[PDB]
Amino acid sequence: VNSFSGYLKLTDNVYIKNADIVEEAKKVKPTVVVNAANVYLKHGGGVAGALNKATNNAMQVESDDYIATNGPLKVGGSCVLSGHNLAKHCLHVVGPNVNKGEDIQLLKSAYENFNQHEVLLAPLLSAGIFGADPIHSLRVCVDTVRTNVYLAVFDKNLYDKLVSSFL
Ligand SMILES: C[C@H]1CC[C@@](O)(CNc2ncnc3[nH]ccc23)CC1
Ligand SMILES: [Cl-]
Repeated sequence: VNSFSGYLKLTDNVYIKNADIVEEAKKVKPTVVVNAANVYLKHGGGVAGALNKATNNAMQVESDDYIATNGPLKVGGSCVLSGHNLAKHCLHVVGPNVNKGEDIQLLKSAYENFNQHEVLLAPLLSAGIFGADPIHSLRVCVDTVRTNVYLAVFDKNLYDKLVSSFL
């Protein structure tokens, strides 16, 4: 039993809710919140820009130190950093950004990072400003993640279409 509330159950291990991931994070304070990161951990917009704003830019400060030490992530890769005031940890995961021409096949590799964590709050990877079809992203999520994932979809209109079209 966990403290995630109001989710629709999609499969044995995947749950979905129309919600702002920022507001969800502050309520549950989960062990792991997933960020829709880029390889540079530049959290300017989308989910990343919103999460970073909620940390008063502390996420960006920590991220810049991480990159200065380690260099960029791989597309499809991830790193674990602090969750600041939102969660214990933030798993920064890089899905492909279609608006950069990046290979959508790497979306499965991106979701594989979730399997290293028993429970996660997460957005749909490569959705929103990353330009991929959120319906496809949901399919890859369900077919790749085996741990317990609670998916927050900000767009109420998008949430309804994802539910109604789910196979
Ligand atoms: C274009 C849509 C793509 C899918 C989204 O779910 C991604 N953005 C977010 N998702 C969840 N909490 C959030 N809080 C702030 C942003 C945000 C909603 C927008
Ligand atoms: Cl977005």
